[PDB]
Amino acid sequence: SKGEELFTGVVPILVELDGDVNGHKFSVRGEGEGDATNGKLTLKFISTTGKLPVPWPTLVTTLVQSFSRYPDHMKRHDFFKSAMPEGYVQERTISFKDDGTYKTRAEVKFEGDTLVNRIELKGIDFKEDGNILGHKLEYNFNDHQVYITADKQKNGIKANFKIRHNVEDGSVQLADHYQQNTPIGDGPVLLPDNHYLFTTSTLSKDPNEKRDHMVLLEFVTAAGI
Repeated sequence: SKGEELFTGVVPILVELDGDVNGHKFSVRGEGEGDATNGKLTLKFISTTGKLPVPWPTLVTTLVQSFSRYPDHMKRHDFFKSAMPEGYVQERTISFKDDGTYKTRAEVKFEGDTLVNRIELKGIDFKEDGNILGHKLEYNFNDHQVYITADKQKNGIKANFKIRHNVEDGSVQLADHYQQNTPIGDGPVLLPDNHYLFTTSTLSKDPNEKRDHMVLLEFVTAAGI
């Protein structure tokens, strides 16, 4: 496709998240860049509202699969780039086992030269001293592969996958993800055969940054079944 051409080199990224979890209002702003040729993303995220009311790792999947590296032989299966520049809506439900649920809706699209991911998140039925609102989760991330399938009736894709978060306990906190993506424009998009995205994420901190923040480096590739 022709949306593929927009990801040729290094593309600046802006992420904006407005969140509300059990009534805690918070906002995240992220800036960085993506290099889809090599499936590399680098971003620094800031909590602009003060200390984050949920653990950073629970937000990683919400905070741009258009930067996945699709091998040459799977280009026909890259829905995410094919929807650009007009973009796509990405919606999820994230169910934290024995705790609350995030519902998210995001628009991913070009604004000028910048790939923007603008997100709204609402969390309900969290335990005020559970693993999430009680900040019991380690600052790290366990990636898991994502099985992408076509949803031809919505002209888009869907996926469902589980993420495991480490608890400072040593226990594990499951986050069950359900995902739907739908194009924003009317043009044609690529509906893919079933395939996976594999991700390697690294969370770090900036020693000079005093705001609550997350530095994130990710490498992502597509792989056929």
